[PDB]
Amino acid sequence: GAMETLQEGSEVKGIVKNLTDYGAFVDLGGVDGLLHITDMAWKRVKHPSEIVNVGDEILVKVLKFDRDRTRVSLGLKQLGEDPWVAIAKRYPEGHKLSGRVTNLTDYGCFVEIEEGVEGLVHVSEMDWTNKNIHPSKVVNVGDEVEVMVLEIDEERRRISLGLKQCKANPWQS
Repeated sequence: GAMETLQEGSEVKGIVKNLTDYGAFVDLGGVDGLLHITDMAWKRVKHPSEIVNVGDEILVKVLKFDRDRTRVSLGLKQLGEDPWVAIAKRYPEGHKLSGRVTNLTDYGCFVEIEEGVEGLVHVSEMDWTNKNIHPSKVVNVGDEVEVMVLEIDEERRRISLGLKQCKANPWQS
């Protein structure tokens, strides 16, 4: 059960016998496969020990291969379906969703939609008064709020939301 008959996209279990700061190494039973840290999950994994430890037998998917057959690339997120690929069918543009500001910038506010999904609201569509108003005047990190889908880039892995879509119209009293 190794490079012997394995081919990209195949699913095989291996033993994580080594953990580096850029990835890890799995034993396919006579050959080591490099699992890049960024392939341990859909999120931003910082260390492989977070997801898997030495001497553990997990089910990885072959992503790539070395020059001819020798070494291989493994993954630990392709074993499931990424939430962003279906994000378009879950909640496309126009859908109302409740997020929470996790980060604040000078050009907008970042809002986490869910575990692994984080969108961004531009200063232009977060208030009605200005276009470049500081997002701190509108919201703060930790404030749970509602937003509407404006643009999702599943490829660039970045999401766009609108806050004003959940705000009150000034021409009403």
